[PDB]
Amino acid sequence: SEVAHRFKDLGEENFKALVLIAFAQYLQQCPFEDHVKLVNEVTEFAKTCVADESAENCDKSLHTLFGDKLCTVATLRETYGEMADCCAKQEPERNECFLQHKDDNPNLPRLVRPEVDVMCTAFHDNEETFLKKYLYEIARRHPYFYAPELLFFAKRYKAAFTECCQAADKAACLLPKLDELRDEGKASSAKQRLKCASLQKFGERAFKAWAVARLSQRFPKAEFAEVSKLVTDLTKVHTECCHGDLLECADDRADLAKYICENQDSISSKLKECCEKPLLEKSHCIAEVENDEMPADLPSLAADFVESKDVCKNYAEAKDVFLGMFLYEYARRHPDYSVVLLLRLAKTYETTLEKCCAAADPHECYAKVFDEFKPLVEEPQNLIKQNCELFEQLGEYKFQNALLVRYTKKVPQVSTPTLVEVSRNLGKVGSKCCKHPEAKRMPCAEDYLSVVLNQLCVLHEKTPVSDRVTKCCTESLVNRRPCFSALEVDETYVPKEFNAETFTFHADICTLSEKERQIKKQTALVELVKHKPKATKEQLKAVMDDFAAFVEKCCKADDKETCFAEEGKKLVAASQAA
Repeated sequence: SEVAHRFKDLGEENFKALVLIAFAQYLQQCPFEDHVKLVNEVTEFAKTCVADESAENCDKSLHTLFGDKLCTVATLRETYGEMADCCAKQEPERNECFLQHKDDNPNLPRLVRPEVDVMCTAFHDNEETFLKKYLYEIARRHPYFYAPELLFFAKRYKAAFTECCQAADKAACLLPKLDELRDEGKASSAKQRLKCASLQKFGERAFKAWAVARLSQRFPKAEFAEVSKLVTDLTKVHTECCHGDLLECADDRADLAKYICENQDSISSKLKECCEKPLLEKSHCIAEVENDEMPADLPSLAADFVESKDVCKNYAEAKDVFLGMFLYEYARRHPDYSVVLLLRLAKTYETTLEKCCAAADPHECYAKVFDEFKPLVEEPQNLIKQNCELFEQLGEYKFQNALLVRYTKKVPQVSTPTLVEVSRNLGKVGSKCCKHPEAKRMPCAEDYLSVVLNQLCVLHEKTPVSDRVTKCCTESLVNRRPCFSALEVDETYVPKEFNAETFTFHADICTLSEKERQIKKQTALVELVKHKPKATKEQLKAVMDDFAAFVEKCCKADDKETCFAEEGKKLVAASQAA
């Protein structure tokens, strides 16, 4: 009985919660009330199996058990159209179908929060319903959210209400908290989506190369054999979470945090503090801990990789143990390199041995490898330096606007909502990393730039619209940033004159947050470019500044919705002239 094992291993709470999460990630347009019943049924069942492994269907696989329950409510397509054919197939084809249908941008009501009183009352009335509704809303909206991490966020989301609702000034204790969570929740999600996309589009070898590089940078004192073992379990952990196997994903992540801690001294010295912490805090911690100190006396790489006369022999025997070895050794000595740079170096190195290990004499052509690593190394450093300086000058908001323009000219076919969401996120690179010494910059930035660009890749894949996007996205994971950076203004672009209907800001824009208000402005700016790309100098930066005044002004003219509309009527003409 697999459901019995898992239910035992995890405990009625986390079992029950990850079930809710798996269904919500599968049937996103499905009502909370419907999911609660299905989890209750799946649970009452699990229990019969814990009491008797030989009972009715206790020998069944989780996916089988799970889809029959989902299918009791999916084959009513007047509610969920497409999700009805998956229930016509059977395992393992049905799950494969379900996964294939996860939506990255569901067409769901923007979730808004009630006043603090509203929320704190509800919370006290029934914190379980209150907390179930949270897992659910976050789950259906982020279909690839690392299940285990979601249980952590839920722990913290609970302690905010428990604590802040007692407080004297609740609204003040609480508000900043929901904001940190909401923000770091999105970040976790973006990062997990990149791991799944590695696996699913590019393959397990791809993910492995990244985990090897990554961990090696984090545990430079660990041995290759050690690091390899961790990479093997890490991978398994994500495969499961990325394929819908969340109860098992969690169960194995729990075991890996344990192994890690148990072999603490052979892995890293910064771990001790994590290993004291409760289960969910320990795994999050370990997952995000800083890099250990590098070994005092480590040799020169060149000696075993490009000096030893047995490089080709050693390469050929087992190429994949050797190649990961190089990456390990190279990674651990350079925590100053973005992980995507490191992988670009291995890849070079590899194709370099393909060509040299067959030529007359190997020693003379690969003798130059680190020469070829050079330009690969400067380009990123020179881009971050260039994008960082601009940031200090413009400031976040205008740094994004500059990037909005830059990417909007690049990939003009892309949806505006998308160009806005991705560019705002790209613009947030300046604030996370420029505030680091020239050393820490590359890994913070480049890698971060990779988690965002994948966000674009997935959002555009849904409704493919621009070849170049698909090109840069599909061609190679490791080269996505360079691909997009090397792209230039699309001269193939066919503009859409000017819509009267979409440059009309309304008075209700004065009741929205200053964030949303910036999104309305930026949306229009994207639309400006989608009309006049040809000649867009500083003049654009100017045309935008009017609307800022236009909103600020008309938001306070004590008008009858007049000046807001009517100024727009005259100003839309002005902008057209530009």
